[PDB]
Amino acid sequence: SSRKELANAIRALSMDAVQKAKSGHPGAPMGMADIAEVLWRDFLKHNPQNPSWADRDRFVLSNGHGSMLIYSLLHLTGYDLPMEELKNFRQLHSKTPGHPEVGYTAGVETTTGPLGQGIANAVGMAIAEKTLAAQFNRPGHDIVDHYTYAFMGDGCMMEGISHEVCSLAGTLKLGKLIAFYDDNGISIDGHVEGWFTDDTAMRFEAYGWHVIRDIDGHDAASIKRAVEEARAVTDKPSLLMCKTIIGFGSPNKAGTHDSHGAPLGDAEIALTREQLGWKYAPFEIPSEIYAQWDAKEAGQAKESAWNEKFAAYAKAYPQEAAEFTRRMKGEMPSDFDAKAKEFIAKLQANPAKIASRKASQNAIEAFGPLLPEFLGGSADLAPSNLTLWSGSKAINEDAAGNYIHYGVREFGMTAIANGISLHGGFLPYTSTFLMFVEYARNAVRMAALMKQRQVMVYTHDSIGLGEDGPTHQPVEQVASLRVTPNMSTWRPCDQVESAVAWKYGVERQDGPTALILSRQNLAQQERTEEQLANIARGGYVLKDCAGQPELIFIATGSEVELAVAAYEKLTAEGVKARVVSMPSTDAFDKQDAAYRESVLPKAVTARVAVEAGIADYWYKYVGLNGAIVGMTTFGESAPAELLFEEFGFTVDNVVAKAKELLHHHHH
Amino acid sequence: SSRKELANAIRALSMDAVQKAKSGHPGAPMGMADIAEVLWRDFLKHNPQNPSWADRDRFVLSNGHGSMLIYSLLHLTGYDLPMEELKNFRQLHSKTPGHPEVGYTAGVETTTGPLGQGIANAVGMAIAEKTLAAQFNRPGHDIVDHYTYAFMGDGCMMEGISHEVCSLAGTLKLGKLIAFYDDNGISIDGHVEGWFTDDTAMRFEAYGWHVIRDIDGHDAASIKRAVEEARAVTDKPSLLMCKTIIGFGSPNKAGTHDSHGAPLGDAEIALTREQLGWKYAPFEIPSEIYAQWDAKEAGQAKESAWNEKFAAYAKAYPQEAAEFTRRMKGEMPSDFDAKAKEFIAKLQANPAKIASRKASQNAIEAFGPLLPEFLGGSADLAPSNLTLWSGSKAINEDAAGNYIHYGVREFGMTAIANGISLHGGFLPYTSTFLMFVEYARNAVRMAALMKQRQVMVYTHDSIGLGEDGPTHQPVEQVASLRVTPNMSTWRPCDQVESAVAWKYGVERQDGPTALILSRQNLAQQERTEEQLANIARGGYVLKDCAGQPELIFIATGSEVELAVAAYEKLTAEGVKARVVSMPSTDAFDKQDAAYRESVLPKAVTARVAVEAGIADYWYKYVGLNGAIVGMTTFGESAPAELLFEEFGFTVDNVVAKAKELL
Ligand SMILES: Cc1ncc(C[n+]2c([C@](O)(CO)[C@@H](O)[C@H](O)COP(=O)(O)O)sc(CCOP(=O)(O)OP(=O)(O)O)c2C)c(N)n1
Ligand SMILES: Cc1ncc(C[n+]2c([C@](O)(CO)[C@@H](O)[C@H](O)COP(=O)(O)O)sc(CCOP(=O)(O)OP(=O)(O)O)c2C)c(N)n1
Ligand SMILES: [Ca+2]
Ligand SMILES: [Ca+2]
Repeated sequence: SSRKELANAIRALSMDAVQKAKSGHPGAPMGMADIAEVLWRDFLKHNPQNPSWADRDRFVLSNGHGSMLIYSLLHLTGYDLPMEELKNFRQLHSKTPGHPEVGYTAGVETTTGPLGQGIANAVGMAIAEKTLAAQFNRPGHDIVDHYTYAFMGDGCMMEGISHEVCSLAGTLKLGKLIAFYDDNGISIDGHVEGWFTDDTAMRFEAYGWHVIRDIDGHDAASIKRAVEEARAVTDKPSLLMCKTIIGFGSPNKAGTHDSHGAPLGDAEIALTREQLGWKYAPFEIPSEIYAQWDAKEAGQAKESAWNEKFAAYAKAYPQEAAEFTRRMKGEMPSDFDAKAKEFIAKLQANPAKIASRKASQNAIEAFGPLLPEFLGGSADLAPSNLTLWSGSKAINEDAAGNYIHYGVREFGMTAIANGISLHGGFLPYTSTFLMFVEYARNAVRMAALMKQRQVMVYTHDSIGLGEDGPTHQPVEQVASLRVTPNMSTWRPCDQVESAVAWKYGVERQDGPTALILSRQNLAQQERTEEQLANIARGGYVLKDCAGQPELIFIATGSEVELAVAAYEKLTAEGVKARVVSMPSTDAFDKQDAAYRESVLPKAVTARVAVEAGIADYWYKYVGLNGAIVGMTTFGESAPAELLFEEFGFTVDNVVAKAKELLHHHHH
Repeated sequence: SSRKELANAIRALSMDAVQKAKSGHPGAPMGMADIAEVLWRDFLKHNPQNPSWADRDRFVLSNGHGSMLIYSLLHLTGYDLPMEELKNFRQLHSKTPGHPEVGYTAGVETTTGPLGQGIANAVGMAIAEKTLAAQFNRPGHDIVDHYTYAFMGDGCMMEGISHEVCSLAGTLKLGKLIAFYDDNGISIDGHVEGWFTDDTAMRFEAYGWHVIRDIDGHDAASIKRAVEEARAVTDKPSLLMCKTIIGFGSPNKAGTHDSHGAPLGDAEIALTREQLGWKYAPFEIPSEIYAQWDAKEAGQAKESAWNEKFAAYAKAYPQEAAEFTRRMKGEMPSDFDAKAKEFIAKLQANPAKIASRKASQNAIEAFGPLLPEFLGGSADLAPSNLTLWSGSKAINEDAAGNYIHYGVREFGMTAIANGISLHGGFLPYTSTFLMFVEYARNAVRMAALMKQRQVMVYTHDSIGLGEDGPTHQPVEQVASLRVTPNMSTWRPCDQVESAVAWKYGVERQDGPTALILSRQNLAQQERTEEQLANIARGGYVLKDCAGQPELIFIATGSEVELAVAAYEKLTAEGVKARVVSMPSTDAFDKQDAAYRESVLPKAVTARVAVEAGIADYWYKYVGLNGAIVGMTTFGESAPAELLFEEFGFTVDNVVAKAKELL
């Protein structure tokens, strides 16, 4: 078959699958089919029979609405994605969801759909390869050596996140990153000139990319020459400007916004078959075409060669090889649990009243020698977030390092870290002030959706930060994280809860963990062995009374100290009170019914929540017959101690609100 | 005095105020003082006696941590910002908060601090000036003619939002936008070359900006020449690459990250006074320096000249002049309330089962002829969000238009719209799929913080959107909006609630309004006159029983129909059931307690919330002894009908959960 005929197989499967689903996006798959045929058949290093091969090239579809493009490629090249699944495109529980999802489907590297985040993930995968190669490669043993290829469109280019990640990719001279721009002149509103007029080549040159202009995206020879040129440039990431026609093949819809996002229709599909010379019925592919598309034999051979290379590496570097295998699997060091518990116990036995941002740094310092897989960073706030430990080494200084200066790029940072976690070999941590999680919000959600391990270090968590004022002072951000499916959120009250939360985060294999950390010093609380162990259960009894409590305080983070003081005052006056520390609502909710009842007994309705965050959240635990000492407004610019006074975070006010509540209950 | 001495007054006030507060950022004010002296003294058209003058130039400090720069400028030029306020920098309830805040302080145009958003706001202000000029100017009567000036640093440049808004500014040929880049080579982590290496000038030329390279930011002559050149280029926004030294004047801290964000210290301040040759004590400014800085006389002359121009315009164009005054004040047409109510009443009398995204478009169509101040748009989703009406005219085609194609730029769109609202003259609406509010989240927050009127049209609100799947299907986004201070959030259940929500949004004078709208068709509910009037109260009794209810359903948006169906089944069994429609929790919460008690009586604890969004929100209204039929997970890719079934949005499940409570 000709290269065009082979590319047309993608066009047919894509338009036909969209038609059967009566839903989906045929335009981009039809526009990019020739580029995909060249990349996948001539260049991509992969094994369909082992999608987890450590040294495979990584491909990312950033314009993820063109999902049938990747499903066609995976099916045709011999991945475990049967034709029946393509016939079930966009149907419940199929392996072919409307936008591609990692874990759902053999060979899908990341979940896309939100424009711009795919290219960010690809930048992270390229950083991971570069860093892992520098750490593990040895003379005569280059066990890490693979490319990262990304497809992206106008939407990804317009999004601000593309600026963040492609700027940083230039700085880091990511020579194994090669991106293909689907330059088709069309977006949803129509011809892009009305809203998008960048000289995109000049923009990427400004970032230090190697740009290849004016590629005929429908000419295999032109595409191939461009890819070869990009592969020859080892010191810059490359952008291939591929001029394509959206919906290529459709006489009446090619080059129009109509082809972007809806079924072509049966009449137009018939006309498209005629234009393309594609004779086969929907979901029919002849054996001859499979023979040319299949990658099982080449894939086997390439992986077998790599396995032999790895075996030789293991002979010469046994400890390094064991570390490589452990880290690629995401497994923890065998002695980590014991060593982390020893650290936690030491902290409980040796009180220190320090900011939880500092307690976080101390945990990084303690874990750093144990977790060489750390690849950590901050969005230009290293001296504020406290993300550097004594063994930190920035990768812009030494490629074998373990730290990334992300610059003022919160969204880019977080989506890059998603790419790092997806790659394998590393445990990423990222950091900014909690407020600026709002800049990165959808990337945080994507880590949770993709079930990725990433520790998110969010400092300066409340009005406790003081003078910087209401644009910086979080109020409603923690509640936003708490209600995010599969997110874990910890607001530790002292250095001990901080270390427990850090341990929980690094050991959490199936989702991310956000640490909500203070600028200001936090009092250490006293704990029995049982209470110490109970921190990890998310919510636990910290102070108690004999018999049923009349009153339960529920507090988090910096406000536990305040709740304990109120508990002491009320106790001295003969009130039967309890304090529950709730460092993680999500972990508490995951405990069984009996444990939750032991902490928040259903009989006790006089419940007082205390937290310098939005009050409305706390109805979940206090119900309609309690009280909340929280925030209901934005903050103010002033010294923190005056803000806590102003907003009612005082012993006198907490005691007054508790007594007021009890008075209401009694009458 | 020399220009350097005049600029040094800013340096002294800034380092001294930071020192007294033991908090703040002296570096950028000291680095930018010479640029500020040239811009403010030689070019800026403003009146300190009236910071609200309609035709003033707008200045924006995008690198807002350098707040003492703007406070120094406002004080020195004669705004109502006394020295005592500068001595109360960063102190409770002062007019000098740590980052500048619009409303707090005479002359502050916007609230900055979140990097990148200032330049976005400035792009919005320049769009507003260009559009207002095209709408209102007439031959011989150019009543709108002013510049938008912005200062910005490396942080703003690194942020993605700068790419979004500066790209669009190039497309729109904003020739009266002039930005100054504080090119000082330093950020918090240290020397920027480790993380920021863009050829920024080349980048901005790629956007179609006019770029002036290699300006000596400490030389008045160099700066002045560059501003003149930028003002001569009328068809492109301009970027001035100003090479500066952060903390300029400090022998030991200039050019270091140390000067960025902390007091210099007493010893270093003494050395700085020596290096600068500044002989005045903290908070001492001599009369000669005030005399050269003060702008009261020139400002009043310029505004008076403009007032005379406006009076002549009003004689020639009385209807247009009245519209200008109304729109600049943000006032609504006197008959808008009556006309909108007439539209709402018509919808209730003429039922239609349509998507609330379509009901939204219909409200835009109804209101369009009444609100010429609309400046609306969508982030590349016009045919999906349904933001065009018959009178929409895109400003890239017709400068006097009322519609913006924002491109795939949610964050930039929203912060641009903040600039549009801050400018005066317009009522902006913006739009994208609800999920992608997450891309714009901090700009949404900033609209609320700044008390700005903007209608945010968020369609495709739930699993009801169907096949696009969990990356697109909102679950927890509405809950996040609901707990945002000063945000109004409406999730209408039909075309009637949709029009009421739109009316509420445009009539807000002090904050934004998010509309939570469906992809799929929603059934219209029957309403009495009292129920119809009570939609605007945010929560109301839609279906009832005789006497005290035994069971109350609380539902929103697309789930009201489901709750009504459950109510009908239980009513037939003889349960005293009620359905409450809760289109807006914030509007409900603001009602008097007697009204709230009439809808959700305190004695009735058997409450079932029904909404295709995160369950945890609803404890606010159901407490610990109710039930919630909600989402607790991400969505899935499948047809909407099958998703609603899969996730428990069925009559059987709603009835079963209700029967558990009873
Ligand atoms: C961050 C972000 N913003 C907007 C979108 C929306 N959007 C996207 C989608 O959501 C697909 O992913 C929509 O096509 C929805 O499926 C439409 O839903 P219905 O109207 O059928 O209900 S795609 C997109 C335009 C992308 O333009 P491109 O130039 O990137 O792509 P192409 O040349 O058209 O291949 C835009 C603007 C997104 N996916 N991500
Ligand atoms: C969207 C966003 N991200 C990060 C920041 C943090 N940030 C900022 C601030 O927040 C000031 O606004 C911090 O200086 C905090 O005051 C520090 O708090 P503490 O450590 O004293 O507790 S400024 C900034 C770096 C800006 O670099 P630039 O090059 O823009 O500014 P300059 O040359 O240093 O004038 C960076 C990175 C921000 N303001 N906005
Ligand atoms: Ca396109
Ligand atoms: Ca700087």
